Amino acid sequence: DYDLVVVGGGIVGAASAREIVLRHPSLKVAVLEKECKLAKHQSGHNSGVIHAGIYYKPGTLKARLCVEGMHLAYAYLDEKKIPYKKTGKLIVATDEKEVKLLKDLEKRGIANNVPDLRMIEGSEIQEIEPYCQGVMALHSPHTGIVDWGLVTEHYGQDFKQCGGDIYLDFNVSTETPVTIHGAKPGQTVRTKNVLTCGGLQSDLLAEKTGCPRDPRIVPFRGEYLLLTKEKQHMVKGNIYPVPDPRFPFLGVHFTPRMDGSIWLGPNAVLALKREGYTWGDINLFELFDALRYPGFVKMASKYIGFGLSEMSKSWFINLQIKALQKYIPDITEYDIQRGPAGVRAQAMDLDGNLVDDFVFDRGLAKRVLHCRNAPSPGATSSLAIAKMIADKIENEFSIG
Amino acid sequence: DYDLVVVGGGIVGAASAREIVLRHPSLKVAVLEKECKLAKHQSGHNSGVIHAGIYYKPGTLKARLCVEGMHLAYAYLDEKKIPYKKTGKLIVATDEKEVKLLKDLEKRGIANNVPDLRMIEGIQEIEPYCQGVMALHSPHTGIVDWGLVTEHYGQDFKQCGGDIYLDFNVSKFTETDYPVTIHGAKPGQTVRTKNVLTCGGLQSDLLAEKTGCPRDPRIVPFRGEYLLLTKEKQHMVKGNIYPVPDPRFPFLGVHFTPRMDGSIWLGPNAVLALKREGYTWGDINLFELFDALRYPGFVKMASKYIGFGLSEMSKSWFINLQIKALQKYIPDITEYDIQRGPAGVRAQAMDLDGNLVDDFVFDRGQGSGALAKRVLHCRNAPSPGATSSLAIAKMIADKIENEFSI
Amino acid sequence: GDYDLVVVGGGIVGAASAREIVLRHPSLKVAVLEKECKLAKHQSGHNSGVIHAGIYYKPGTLKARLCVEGMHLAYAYLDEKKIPYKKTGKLIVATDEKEVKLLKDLEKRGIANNVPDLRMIEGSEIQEIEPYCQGVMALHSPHTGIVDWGLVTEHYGQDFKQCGGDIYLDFNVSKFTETDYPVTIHGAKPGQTVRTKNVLTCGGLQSDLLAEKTGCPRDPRIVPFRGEYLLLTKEKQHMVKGNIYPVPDPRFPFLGVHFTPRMDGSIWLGPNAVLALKREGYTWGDINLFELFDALRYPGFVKMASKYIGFGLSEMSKSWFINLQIKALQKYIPDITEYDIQRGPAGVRAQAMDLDGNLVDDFVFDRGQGSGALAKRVLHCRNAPSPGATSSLAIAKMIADKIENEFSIG
Amino acid sequence: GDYDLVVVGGGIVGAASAREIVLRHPSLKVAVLEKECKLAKHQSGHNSGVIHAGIYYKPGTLKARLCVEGMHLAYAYLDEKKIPYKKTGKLIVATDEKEVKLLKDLEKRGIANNVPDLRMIEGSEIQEIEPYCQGVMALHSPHTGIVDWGLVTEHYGQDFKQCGGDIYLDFNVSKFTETDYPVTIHGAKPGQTVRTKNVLTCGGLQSDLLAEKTGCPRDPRIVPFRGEYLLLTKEKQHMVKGNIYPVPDPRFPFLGVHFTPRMDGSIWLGPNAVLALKREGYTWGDINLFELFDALRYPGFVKMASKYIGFGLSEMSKSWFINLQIKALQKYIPDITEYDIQRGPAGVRAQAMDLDGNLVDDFVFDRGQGSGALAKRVLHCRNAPSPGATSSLAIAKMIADKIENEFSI
Ligand SMILES: Cc1cc2nc3c(=O)[nH]c(=O)nc-3n(C[C@H](O)[C@H](O)[C@H](O)COP(=O)(O)OP(=O)(O)OC[C@H]3O[C@@H](n4cnc5c(N)ncnc54)[C@H](O)[C@@H]3O)c2cc1C
Ligand SMILES: Cc1cc2nc3c(=O)[nH]c(=O)nc-3n(C[C@H](O)[C@H](O)[C@H](O)COP(=O)(O)OP(=O)(O)OC[C@H]3O[C@@H](n4cnc5c(N)ncnc54)[C@H](O)[C@@H]3O)c2cc1C
Ligand SMILES: Cc1cc2nc3c(=O)[nH]c(=O)nc-3n(C[C@H](O)[C@H](O)[C@H](O)COP(=O)(O)OP(=O)(O)OC[C@H]3O[C@@H](n4cnc5c(N)ncnc54)[C@H](O)[C@@H]3O)c2cc1C
Ligand SMILES: Cc1cc2nc3c(=O)[nH]c(=O)nc-3n(C[C@H](O)[C@H](O)[C@H](O)COP(=O)(O)OP(=O)(O)OC[C@H]3O[C@@H](n4cnc5c(N)ncnc54)[C@H](O)[C@@H]3O)c2cc1C
Ligand SMILES: CCCCCCCCCCCCO[C@@H]1O[C@H](CO)[C@@H](O[C@H]2O[C@H](CO)[C@@H](O)[C@H](O)[C@H]2O)[C@H](O)[C@H]1O
Ligand SMILES: CCCCCCCCCCCCO[C@@H]1O[C@H](CO)[C@@H](O[C@H]2O[C@H](CO)[C@@H](O)[C@H](O)[C@H]2O)[C@H](O)[C@H]1O
Ligand SMILES: CCCCCCCCCCCCO[C@@H]1O[C@H](CO)[C@@H](O[C@H]2O[C@H](CO)[C@@H](O)[C@H](O)[C@H]2O)[C@H](O)[C@H]1O
Ligand SMILES: CCCCCCCCCCCCO[C@@H]1O[C@H](CO)[C@@H](O[C@H]2O[C@H](CO)[C@@H](O)[C@H](O)[C@H]2O)[C@H](O)[C@H]1O
Ligand SMILES: O=C(O)CCC(=O)C(=O)O
Ligand SMILES: O=C(O)CCC(=O)C(=O)O
Ligand SMILES: O=C(O)CCC(=O)C(=O)O
Ligand SMILES: O=C(O)CCC(=O)C(=O)O
Repeated sequence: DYDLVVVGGGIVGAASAREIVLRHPSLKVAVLEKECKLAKHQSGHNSGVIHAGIYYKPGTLKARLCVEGMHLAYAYLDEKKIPYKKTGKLIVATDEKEVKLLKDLEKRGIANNVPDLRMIEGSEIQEIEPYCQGVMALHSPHTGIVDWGLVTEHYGQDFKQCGGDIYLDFNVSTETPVTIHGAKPGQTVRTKNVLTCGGLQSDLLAEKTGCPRDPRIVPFRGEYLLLTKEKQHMVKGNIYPVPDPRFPFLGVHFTPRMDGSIWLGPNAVLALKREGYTWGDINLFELFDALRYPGFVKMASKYIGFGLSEMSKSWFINLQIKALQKYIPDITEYDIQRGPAGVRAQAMDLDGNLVDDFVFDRGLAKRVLHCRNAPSPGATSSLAIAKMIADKIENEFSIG
Repeated sequence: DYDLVVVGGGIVGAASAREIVLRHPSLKVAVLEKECKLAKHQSGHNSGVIHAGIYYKPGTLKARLCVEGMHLAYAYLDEKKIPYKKTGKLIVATDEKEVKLLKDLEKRGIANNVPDLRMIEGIQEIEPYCQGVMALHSPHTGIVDWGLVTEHYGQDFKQCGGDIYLDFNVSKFTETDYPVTIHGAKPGQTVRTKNVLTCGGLQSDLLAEKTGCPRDPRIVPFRGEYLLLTKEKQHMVKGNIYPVPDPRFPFLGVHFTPRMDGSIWLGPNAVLALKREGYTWGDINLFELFDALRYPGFVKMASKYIGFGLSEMSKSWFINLQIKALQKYIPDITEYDIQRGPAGVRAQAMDLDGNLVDDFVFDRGQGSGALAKRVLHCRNAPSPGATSSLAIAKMIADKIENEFSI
Repeated sequence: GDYDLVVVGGGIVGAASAREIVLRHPSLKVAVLEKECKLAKHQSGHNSGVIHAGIYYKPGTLKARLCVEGMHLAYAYLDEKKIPYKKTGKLIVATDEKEVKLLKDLEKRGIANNVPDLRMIEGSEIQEIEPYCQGVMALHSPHTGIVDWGLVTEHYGQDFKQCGGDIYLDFNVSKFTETDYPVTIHGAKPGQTVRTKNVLTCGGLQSDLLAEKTGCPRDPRIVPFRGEYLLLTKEKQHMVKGNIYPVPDPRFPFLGVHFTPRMDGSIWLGPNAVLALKREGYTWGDINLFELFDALRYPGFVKMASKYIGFGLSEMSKSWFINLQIKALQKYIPDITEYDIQRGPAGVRAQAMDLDGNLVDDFVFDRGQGSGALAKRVLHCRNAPSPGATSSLAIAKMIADKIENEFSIG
Repeated sequence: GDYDLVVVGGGIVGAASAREIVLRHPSLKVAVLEKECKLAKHQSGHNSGVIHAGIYYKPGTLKARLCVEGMHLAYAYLDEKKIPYKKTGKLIVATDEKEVKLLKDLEKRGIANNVPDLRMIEGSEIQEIEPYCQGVMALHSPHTGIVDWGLVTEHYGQDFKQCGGDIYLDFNVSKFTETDYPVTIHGAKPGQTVRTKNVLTCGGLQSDLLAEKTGCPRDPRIVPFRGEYLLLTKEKQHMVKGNIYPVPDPRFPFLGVHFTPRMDGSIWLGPNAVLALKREGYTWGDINLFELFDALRYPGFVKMASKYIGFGLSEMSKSWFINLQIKALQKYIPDITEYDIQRGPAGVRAQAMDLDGNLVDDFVFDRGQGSGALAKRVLHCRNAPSPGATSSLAIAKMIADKIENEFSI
């Protein structure tokens, strides 16, 4: 029926499908998404921050797309007149031990070409955020916030305007040259090749492939806390902490929203379910397969204490606010409301390392391909990652 | 925006909305559904059998709606030309004890006048691969895609001017000629209307508490797992083969029915689900788990029928036990001929005394406010809601006309 | 250097085994190690205390011969040592026609095993023996009785000590090491040491765990089956005069929840067959996670659960809600209710299971592989045929015969 | 009728209290009821075996005065009875500058508590006492010794029996009833009974459960904390000559995992502070649903967990994966790897907790609320100040003073 299929209606699957039709406006392309609308998971439950690229090492690949995709974003945001707001980000350090890591963030940032990286300290901290403390802080006024779920549906609007079709409520679940079946009998779409970009199910899409199970996706939920509208003037822009460089998580941070709300998060607690957006939502066969994975216990043998304290502050938010008072001490417990959350698609190898790079796997064979992982931030680098994915398309599939 | 809104895109929520607009084309009616499509839960995960009424006591409203629903169904299926197959229904009895419970069903079935029962003894001509000692021949029974006819209910509802709101998860009722306002999960998605009706099925109790209705009764999920008979032995079952069920429970037991595509599926069973929408065994929700266990009526029913609940659970853990039970009817089926298939969840209502509620349950908030008196909740409907959909719709329409003055 | 033979186990099996071996060989220096404070602290001290006559067992096997011979040896032992006992009758009652056909099989097995002296009593003559019990047909056995089997174990140790034997209490055997006496036994306490030539273990609930400390395989495995009891209050103690047993399923060694009087006049209801979540799990709450991750990971557990999990869940369900247990007992005594019962103490069965899932009921002797010192000289009795209390003296003669053959004792 | 006063509890506190009450009153028929088979089979028999000098305790308090006097009273008792002991000397190391400020606060407290020959040393002088141990600064208490408190507990019992006292072993107290001897104590066995006039219970892990039998409130409830130890191999035992303690968090009574030699020459690593899912839960898998459901339904449990859940989870994490435990130990002696240790025995702490969630470290005497014979003649010592073993002789004299005023003896 078609010539190319992109399984997954996320910001990665939409930007990759939008990029490949502007390349060649000749192929009949389709997008398969199991939910009603696009950006219903990771790209719909993110912090909304347009990252600049500070934590990443110079000369890396992750820092290449992050600085590029951020520039490609602001270009696409003005092209489509997408509402955005350049708020700026202050990476505040409390102890001197965080300052030593904060200077490593500045040294790694000057080489990634981040616009207007300034290291402030002292009374110059409150001139940008008047309610935040700290000893030293790193300023990046080029960072902004935007509705990434709104940019994702704008990617599909462009994709649909170029002869593309977005098959929604299509939950994939066969050579006829390939035919993709679904949950409803009779729901089948035939095409030449297929590219799968599932979020927390990219590992399960490998089984249809014939790919090896690894790297398995480990769900890490990121809970957000809503600050009451009474005292939201206390947060003007992004207020990030200095995280542990051993983990890709950046820590619970103060970030404004487009509607004026101030969400505090996200955290990094292990989810008992792939799509486990709530604590009580537990799937037995989805964690027994996650805990029997050889790479989990390896990482658990070294980082269990860091995961337990994330869940301890999640069970008792009085401990969470106590840590947040290091930055804004004028925040009480009666000002906090438990809001929604998102779950990360954390890839992991059998050695216990959270996968950092691109992961493309193929078994059906050769005709399929699974972007099982992409460098983060996937939302900021979306258009940049969409190019690198599109350049892996014409090679294996022989396109154009 | 509208004058009446039916919360729930199930088969009884779409049939009630279809009936209320055909009776009153002067009314702007809307339908709010949280899923993407209509009939996504109970109406889309059922055995598909067009029941005729046998297990139901004569003179009961439950027995009257099923005999009225089956004639309205075949008439509606012929009106829209929806594919259906009228298969036989043999209620086979094995032991002599099942016979004493069975000849009650015949006299109970003929009393409600179902055309046309025939007591058989000595079954290889309606079902050659089946066994037993005595059964009932119900040729008027049939299979159907209840999920497909539910979309036809919504198609008729949209043809007459009604709007179907999909991906609309009712989260909050508020006060605003349209006093009540319904809120969705997405910010900004709101609908103002005059009066509200909720047919949330599995969330009928949860939706009722948002208006002011008590926790009584509560919806207790009972999963109905199905086993798919392999393609090499689909010829062993021609029509529906039902067992002789225990009258103390509304469940009809694991039975043999073909689907519209010719596939023979074995089920469903009756097992407590640890989640309202727990279609799989691993998927459990703690707050919904403890909501069912902390209910006063749960421990009361468990104090008298836990052996039967653990009976179905043990047969679900080890399917070889389920095979030994199904071999009483067709002994030519082994563990190598079945596979794990899909399932459905029953929206079983339970009172504070542990009794599974069966009759109609309409409830509204206490007082004379806006959210009260204007929002009526249908917390339960007599089974089978799929077959009796058109008959229940006429019953619900009369309740809406009486409660909301139309 | 200490003893010639050491018996690890203070129960009725190990005590009778040590008593029998010293009576046959007065020159032997034999010792007994018990991990608890006193003899008969577990199975032998938490039982129904009924002296079985040997009805349920098939004719021709050894268990049928051991129970009847052990019962005769018991009454002569109780009369010799002046031990109190009441020869209360046993009445196996059937309530429906299905249990009648199976009770007829119990009559043929009882008359072939020569149990004195059964009679098939009709439903009209049931109250002539039990004026409150109902039923359609029953099987009477007037020569069974009740006795404090825990007290009989103390008498076995008293005879063992009066022949020169030593009983080491509070001695928890933990490891065997090589040393005239090349076997050294170590306790849990530092310095607890006993040198011996040959060891015989009757660990009961830990028979499999003791065997693995020598070189024996994990099979057979000891699966704990707790037997809970109920206390019928005094206000209705007169409704039961003797023993009222139900007609059990022949597929299981469990005899079912029965009415049994005690030596103090009490009436106990039980025991049931509840899977204990602990080797010594006498209560419903005490769980040992490691004893679960090994009892379920055993290849034979799921094989038995695949066929009889509904039977075990039935016993657990009637324990969670005793109103279901009351209705079952009302088939026999229909005028007791939930206000007349109290939860009492329980016992845990040392149920031996093979790799195929079948509950073993024969003699299982095991020793380490090879020709080492820990092997050959340490023989483990993994299982003894039930009832261990009634067949105690009979099993003791056969264990002593096995010890003489295995250890070359003059 | 039988005795004048009985002492429920075979531990070192119950034995020393019964020993003290009969030395001051030789005409008092006193008995001791112990549910186990031997004396000191729980806390008094599964401890670190250290004779504390009195460092971490606040000066001027009762807890600081009992340990200092009890240490001198014990050393005099051991020399009198010729009980073997070794003075190894404690050494508290600070690894970073954050712990050195806490270490100096321990110095000031130790000086005020009159700890003999306490000196503060640092990097150059620590290898002079412990060559294999690293660190920034150290607090050297050379008079801290080790002893077998289980052997000392039995020496208390033989002294209690020399003066006419009776020790009832395998006596599981299960029920108190009314009858010159008005109160009757019931055992777990039938007919196992004893009568007396007054009762003093030192149940340790069952301090509260014994008090509930005579009408006392549920508070304070005993919360079980397991103290796990690790056995260092005999090869590397020469690398630890004396006691090596870390700088503990002053917010908790726990002293942390420490290096400690024993009488037989073994070097044990511990104890830790993991929450036991069973009151007598000496192993990881030993749980009890009844003893746990009531442990969670206690109002103070959620409060204490609401503020210190991470400290307890970190201890459990270092016990689940011992590679994290040896890493924390390599901050002191880095030559010890995972191949040098193996899981050993453990002990359970009878930690008392109030309704607000604070770990009570003071005396808690309780009696029945009514005015009957049970509610006025059974005094329950629901908690004793830490440490119980070192302060054994000092606590016994004040417990004897309490029962002398409570019962007018
Ligand atoms: C908590 C959180 C906060 C974040 N904050 C930021 C931030 O501030 N800035 C930033 O730049 N990035 C941020 N990110 C990163 C960014 O949001 C994600 O990395 C990005 O959305 C990844 O795109 P994706 O399409 O792979 O994920 P997804 O959005 O999950 O896309 C996958 C899609 O595949 C579909 N799918 C899955 N399985 C199937 C199937 N079987 N059949 C059909 N469809 C299927 C799903 O419905 C889904 O829509 C954040 C991520 C998280 C988790
Ligand atoms: C296993 C099984 C087999 C069956 N087999 C048969 C058979 O053979 N024959 C027969 O006649 N009957 C059968 N039935 C009965 C029949 O399927 C049901 O009784 C009937 O579908 C119930 O109608 P309903 O509209 O409540 O269903 P549902 O589809 O469950 O209606 C509930 C609807 O409300 C929606 N909703 C819930 N909460 C909200 C909210 N907050 N906002 C918006 N929408 C919401 C849900 O998404 C759902 O679409 C079977 C039932 C089961 C469980
Ligand atoms: C609930 C129940 C009811 C019963 N009712 C009856 C009845 O009515 N009539 C009848 O005839 N029979 C009855 N029996 C059977 C009888 O009670 C037992 O079969 C018999 O007691 C088994 O003897 P034993 O010594 O092997 O058991 P146990 O007494 O359990 O023997 C094990 C002993 O070894 C010790 N031990 C274990 N490991 C070690 C170690 N490492 N070191 C040292 N010591 C150790 C234990 O402390 C214990 O003392 C009943 C059994 C049960 C469980
Ligand atoms: C791991 C650990 C390490 C320690 N290390 C040290 C150290 O280095 N130095 C130091 O000075 N202190 C130390 N201590 C403290 C000291 O060991 C204890 O505080 C001390 O044993 C308390 O005395 P006790 O009698 O209450 O103890 P316990 O021995 O626990 O006293 C309770 C006694 O009462 C009995 N009992 C309970 N209920 C009943 C009943 N119903 N009927 C009859 N008897 C009953 C018990 O069997 C037990 O014998 C340590 C404690 C622990 C847990
Ligand atoms: C395998 C079983 C589960 C183990 C899982 C391992 C996951 C590891 C998660 C790493 C933690 C998440 O990321 C972690 O976030 C915390 C909390 O914001 C940051 O913490 C930092 O910022 C917070 C503010 O939020 C300050 O209060 C805090 O003092 C400071 O340390 C850490 O610097 C960062 O490392
Ligand atoms: C844990 C708490 C559980 C709460 C308990 C409430 C749930 C109780 C469920 C009982 C109802 C299940 O429904 C029950 O299905 C079984 C199995 O199909 C039927 O059983 C019948 O058919 C089966 C085959 O299908 C035959 O093997 C069987 O001999 C016959 O009785 C029963 O007649 C019916 O009563
Ligand atoms: C590891 C797998 C799970 C455990 C495996 C199964 C172990 C348990 C086997 C069944 C338990 C023992 O089974 C025992 O005998 C039968 C059932 O067989 C019952 O026997 C009797 O029960 C009651 C009387 O008390 C009567 O109403 C009943 O008709 C009759 O059968 C006993 O009450 C029961 O105690
Ligand atoms: C009821 C649920 C709530 C959980 C209950 C809370 C329990 C609190 C337990 C406190 C922790 C135990 O006590 C704690 O031991 C650790 C580890 O030895 C000590 O830690 C110290 O010593 C260790 C090694 O011994 C060093 O590696 C470490 O850097 C240093 O801080 C802490 O200083 C002490 O505070
Ligand atoms: O898990 C993370 O910290 C990465 C998500 C992110 O980019 C953010 O929230 O700012
Ligand atoms: O057994 C039930 O619960 C009713 C479902 C039904 O109607 C059927 O499967 O035929
Ligand atoms: O029923 C059992 O499991 C055997 C126990 C026994 O011998 C009895 O209670 O009589
Ligand atoms: O719990 C503790 O750490 C205190 C017990 C003690 O004195 C020790 O182990 O040194």
